[PDB]
Amino acid sequence: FVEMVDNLRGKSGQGYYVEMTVGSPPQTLNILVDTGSSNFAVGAAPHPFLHRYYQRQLSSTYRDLRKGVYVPYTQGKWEGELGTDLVSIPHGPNVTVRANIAAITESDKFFINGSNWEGILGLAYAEIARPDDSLEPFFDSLVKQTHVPNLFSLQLCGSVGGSMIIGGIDHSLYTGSLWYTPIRREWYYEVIIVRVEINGQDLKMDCKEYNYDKSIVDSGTTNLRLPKKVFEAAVASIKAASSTEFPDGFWLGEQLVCWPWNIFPVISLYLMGEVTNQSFRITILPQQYLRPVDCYKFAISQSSTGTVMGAVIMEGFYVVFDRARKRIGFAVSACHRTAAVEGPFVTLDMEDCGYNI
Ligand SMILES: CCc1cc(CCN)ccc1O
Repeated sequence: FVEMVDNLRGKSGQGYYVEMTVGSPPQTLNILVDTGSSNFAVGAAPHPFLHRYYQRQLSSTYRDLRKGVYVPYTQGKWEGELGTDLVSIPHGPNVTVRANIAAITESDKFFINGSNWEGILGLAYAEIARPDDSLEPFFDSLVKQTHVPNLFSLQLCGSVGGSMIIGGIDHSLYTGSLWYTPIRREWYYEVIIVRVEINGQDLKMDCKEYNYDKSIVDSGTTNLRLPKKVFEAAVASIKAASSTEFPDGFWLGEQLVCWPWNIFPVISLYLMGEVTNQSFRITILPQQYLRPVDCYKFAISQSSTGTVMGAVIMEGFYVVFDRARKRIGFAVSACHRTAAVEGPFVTLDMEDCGYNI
């Protein structure tokens, strides 16, 4: 998979993107890699913020689906026209597939001024695809139409660079062993967190709440995001671990702080393992949750949507999205006190940590 190593670029806080080609002849576009959504959507109009965009008129292979799509966010939104066309990944596998495409014609606060990407590759499952689950996501089309195996992996190295290995795993990208957590349900990449430690001390919370709503692995989000009750407990504990030196706003992400690592505790997430009563842990260094903007932003934040293991978390690990076996694997990244994946551990009643509809 040497063709696929170092195929991700980006800028700090602005996500990771892969080069893709759409239509015939091939239109080259940079596309944000997002494991937290399921739509393939590209700018299709000369928005001022964009370097290039999908020009459908230039494509003989384009087919209109005569239906619109509206994806609102808290921040803003995007809106487009659904169609299908030929898609390739230059630094990916030598195949071409007919995928669904959402041609973005109106957006608000979606594109970033100064970024170098023009679309989003939603890598999650049909269940959360818009308008509904019959809009087959990109990766599904890829698996269905080629011999490419049903899995991919990401190494995000924190401007930024990384690797998306489509159809497999490259062992030169991690050290130690891969450890696997089950995908709880195929919609987002939903996993179950069963224990949290700060430095070495348990938060002693009912584990149901580490997953309140849900917990997900999402390369489109920057921060480590935690449910409100959890974040509260987590911050109070990181405070106590480093009360050697800060304003209340710094923790809420309302202001930066400037200057020194060792006063800051490591963070451990134990994740449900493959075997009954067995877990494993991932450990993140404060080099991950204190992001340079020497002024740092606190890259942990509260959430109303559950835990989000964003790029902050993923940047220390090689993460295997093993769709075929409904699991996600973690190993120490070859590009990351040192970040760690260890096991096995004994954890009882792990199923109770899942929150139910
Ligand atoms: C990097 C910031 C960013 C992230 C996402 C992913 C959200 N599912 C979408 C648009 C955007 O500008």
